[PDB]
Amino acid sequence: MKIRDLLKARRGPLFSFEFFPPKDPEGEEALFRTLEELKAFRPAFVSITYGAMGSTRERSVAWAQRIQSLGLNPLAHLTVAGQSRKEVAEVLHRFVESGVENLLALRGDPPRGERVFRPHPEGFRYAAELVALIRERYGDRVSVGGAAYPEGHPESESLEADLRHFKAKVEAGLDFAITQLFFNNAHYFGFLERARRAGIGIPILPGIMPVTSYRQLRRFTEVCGASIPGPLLAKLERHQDDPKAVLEIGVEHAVRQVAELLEAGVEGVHFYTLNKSPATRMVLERLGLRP
Amino acid sequence: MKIRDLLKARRGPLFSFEFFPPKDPEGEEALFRTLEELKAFRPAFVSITYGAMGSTRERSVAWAQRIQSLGLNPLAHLTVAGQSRKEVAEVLHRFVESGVENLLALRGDPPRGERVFRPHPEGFRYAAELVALIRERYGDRVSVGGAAYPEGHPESESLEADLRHFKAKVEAGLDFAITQLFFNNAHYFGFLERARRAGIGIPILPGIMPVTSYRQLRRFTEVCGASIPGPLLAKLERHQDDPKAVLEIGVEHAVRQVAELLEAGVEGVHFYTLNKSPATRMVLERLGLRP
Ligand SMILES: Cc1cc2nc3c(=O)[nH]c(=O)nc-3n(C[C@H](O)[C@H](O)[C@H](O)COP(=O)(O)OP(=O)(O)OC[C@H]3O[C@@H](n4cnc5c(N)ncnc54)[C@H](O)[C@@H]3O)c2cc1C
Ligand SMILES: Cc1cc2nc3c(=O)[nH]c(=O)nc-3n(C[C@H](O)[C@H](O)[C@H](O)COP(=O)(O)OP(=O)(O)OC[C@H]3O[C@@H](n4cnc5c(N)ncnc54)[C@H](O)[C@@H]3O)c2cc1C
Ligand SMILES: Nc1nc2c(c(=O)[nH]1)N(C=O)[C@@H](CNc1ccc(C(=O)N[C@@H](CCC(=O)O)C(=O)O)cc1)CN2
Ligand SMILES: Nc1nc2c(c(=O)[nH]1)N(C=O)[C@@H](CNc1ccc(C(=O)N[C@@H](CCC(=O)O)C(=O)O)cc1)CN2
Ligand SMILES: [Cl-]
Ligand SMILES: [Cl-]
Ligand SMILES: [Cl-]
Repeated sequence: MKIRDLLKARRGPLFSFEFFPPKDPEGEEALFRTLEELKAFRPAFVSITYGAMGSTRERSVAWAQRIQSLGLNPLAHLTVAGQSRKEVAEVLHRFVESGVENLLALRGDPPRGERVFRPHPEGFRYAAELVALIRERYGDRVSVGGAAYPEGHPESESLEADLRHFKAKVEAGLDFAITQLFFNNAHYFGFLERARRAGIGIPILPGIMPVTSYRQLRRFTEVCGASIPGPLLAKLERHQDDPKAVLEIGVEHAVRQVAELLEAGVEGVHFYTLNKSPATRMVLERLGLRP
Repeated sequence: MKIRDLLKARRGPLFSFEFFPPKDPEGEEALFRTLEELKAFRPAFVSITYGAMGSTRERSVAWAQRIQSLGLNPLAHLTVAGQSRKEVAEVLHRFVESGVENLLALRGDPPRGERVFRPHPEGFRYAAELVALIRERYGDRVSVGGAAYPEGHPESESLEADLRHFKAKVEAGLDFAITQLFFNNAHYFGFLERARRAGIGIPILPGIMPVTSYRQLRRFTEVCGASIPGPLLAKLERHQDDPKAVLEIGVEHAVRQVAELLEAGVEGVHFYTLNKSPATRMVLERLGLRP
């Protein structure tokens, strides 16, 4: 089913799960066994992150197919970095021809943690251009989401400019958005309020990634642009050499985050799930949301 | 200044304060000494609650004039209960001719000790009818707000019906709304999300009243329609006969609420302040907003 339809129809919050390209063949098989086990949670949709510069272009199409053949609903991530417009359109075509009904249109990061993005010579610069391409070619026959940033893209000059750019991307033809991970719910609620004042009505699903390793904080702050609230940071610093303690801290924090989001009427939660980590399923189990 | 203009031009949250009709002449002078002291805080606007059934209709106009003469910006509350349309229109005209630029258009509750609202036979039935009068008769000469109910008016059939009627009130000509008091921030955030999905973009300011006595809970739940979160209700139940402890519980609860609302970038906070209670001042001190 199209995500826009799942959202309109829901009997309760939609839970979705995003995984990562596996590192080796054993890991790939283990990921697909995990997806099979994940039916226990009745996921609204599942995805695997797309390699930013197109490194996974063939594998990603085959993964979308394999997800569908397990009876799960794939959200196909697609980026524009490192790829020509023709190359992007070819991958898009292969997803849709495969029966994919749901696309997440993304830019991609610049490589190796560089601050400044440079498009491929015959490529796109902005996710909005890929949203518009999808609509030009497929109209409403697919559902299209994009990324939202409650705390702003790191490269944006202000939250106000970042919101204007989000509105422009919505206007290119998004049906929904999924946020960047965050640890401070107030920043998600603040972004929703800015969106409301700007006349944005589409569903905006919070993205949650429980902290599972202390080493993650550098990526979360430097790449993702997420802030770590005082109390959480202090607990992680105090236990930074104890991986078991860190996991429990991250799960407990995410449980409290998700409980408040649900009480605040979110349409769903999108869980960023490291392939070998049980943390996101632990969060749903602790909230009593395992069917 | 018109509240619509203050909101558009704001550089940080607007803080507003609502007091109550004084009970005797010394209480009246004491209230105006409190308002004089409040000037240093630079509130965006201040108000005194309009008495049930028109009981303060002349005093309220004089009080709005006295607020102006202190250099403060009055918000004039005006209800329709227990008064003819012509009477309401007369008080409205007195406010406008006093130089009041800001009106809060309200229905009013049924009279003390009655549970059913019945309009005056030649009066208005809904706040939206007053909003419409103001727009027809004064247009942009005034800025008009209305009440919003994150947890629904008690007498509404459902939250969906409540929101539809809120939307109709907005459409009649609101520039902003101020919420009913609440104790669970998630219900405020949830209301904003429902409003966003219904295409309501006007500023909606949270109303906060710290719990100062156990006896208040009856009014808060039965008349105001607010829910009391379990942990708060537990603490209060245990300390009913310790007023000092109840004040501390209420103040701390309100501090934590407001800290999160401010982190969520609300356009302002509206404090319901009993004239002789230090609770609001204590909240502002604990937040670092007042010395
Ligand atoms: C839910 C989710 C899933 C993701 N999945 C993947 C994935 O599978 N693969 C991957 O590589 N990455 C993925 N990402 C990461 C994403 O690619 C990066 O965060 C990237 O740096 C920005 O992508 P974007 O689509 O948000 O960019 P865009 O929306 O294109 O924005 C890029 C920058 O340009 C600015 N901008 C936009 N419009 C204008 C304008 N009109 N004028 C000026 N500036 C403008 C924006 O504010 C922003 O600073 C994901 C992110 C999220 C939140
Ligand atoms: C910020 C704030 C300040 C206040 N100040 C005062 C004050 O100074 N003095 C005072 O007496 N009271 C005051 N009140 C209280 C208010 O008068 C009561 O809560 C009252 O019961 C409802 O007033 P309202 O304006 O919200 O009613 P309305 O908006 O008129 O709604 C009344 C009921 O009718 C329903 N409804 C609305 N339109 C329609 C329609 N077209 N058809 C059918 N049903 C409809 C609503 O859903 C609701 O159930 C204040 C409340 C707030 C939140
Ligand atoms: N800017 C941006 N935001 C994004 C993404 C991204 O790539 N870039 N993601 C998707 O595109 C998601 C986040 N992706 C993540 C990928 C890895 C780790 C992580 O914990 N990595 C470990 C190292 C793991 C390893 O080497 O095996 C770490 O940083 O310690 C965290 C988040 C959502 N938002
Ligand atoms: N429905 C409704 N909502 C409303 C109002 C109202 O009158 N009715 N208010 C504005 O119109 C504000 C709340 N007004 C309040 C008025 C008094 C007390 C209170 O504490 N009263 C004491 C009695 C004190 C006494 O007898 O002097 C109590 O209930 O214990 C609380 C809130 C905001 N919302
Ligand atoms: Cl964006
Ligand atoms: Cl006139
Ligand atoms: Cl209403």
